[PDB]
Amino acid sequence: RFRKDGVQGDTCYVLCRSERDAGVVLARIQETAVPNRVHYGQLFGCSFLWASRSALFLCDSQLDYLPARSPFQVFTTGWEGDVSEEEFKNLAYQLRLFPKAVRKFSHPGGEDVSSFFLEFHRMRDAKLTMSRLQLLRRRWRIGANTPFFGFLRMADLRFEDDVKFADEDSAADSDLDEPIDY
RNA sequence: ACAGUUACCGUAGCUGUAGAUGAAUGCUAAUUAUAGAGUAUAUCUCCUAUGACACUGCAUAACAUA
Repeated sequence: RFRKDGVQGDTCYVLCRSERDAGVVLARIQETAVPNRVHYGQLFGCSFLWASRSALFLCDSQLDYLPARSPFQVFTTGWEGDVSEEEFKNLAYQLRLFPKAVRKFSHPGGEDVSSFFLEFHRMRDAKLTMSRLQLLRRRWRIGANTPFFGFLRMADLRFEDDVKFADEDSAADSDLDEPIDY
């Protein structure tokens, strides 16, 4: 379970499963469910509608912390076919689709699935890419709930011998990179 | 801002004259080719057209490396 700024239990709860088969089965029936809220006076409390959906992932590796700090708009893609090169294989087939990525990276591990990274110049290009992928997913009949793509992010860290944490910084100006257009 | 209303004196009430030109009309002028601001101005009757051909995008997997 996560936590808010005031060390309060955040409503964001995360679960896991031993196997992979049951993963899909969890995010198909937990929609609009009202088990209970609180057990006081031997009776149930207020209602609450359940909503389960895959919208977040976690990764821990020794070759991911450094690469994910240089670019400002970094993408993540996975669920690819048999083992592939970057310059010779990933670039060439990219032309067919509409990725429009400045650079790319790899993700070893020795599994039967690859995951190549993407880079963008402006926030608008990144945003537009998201839509493209989403649309394509439907066409292919892959699955709504099936992880296909995501947005990479750097988790907040708190070091020592510091008067103020980075997350609690009020003078930060890391919002100008996201222009607003309407 | 000033004169007039029996050829005596207080009130009261009238004509001409100022500016603002956000209507209409009469006479006379189309006279080099550097001519302007605002609801772009109101009521009622008959008939015709609109309504599937409206802007943009194939980056809507295109024109695709000796």
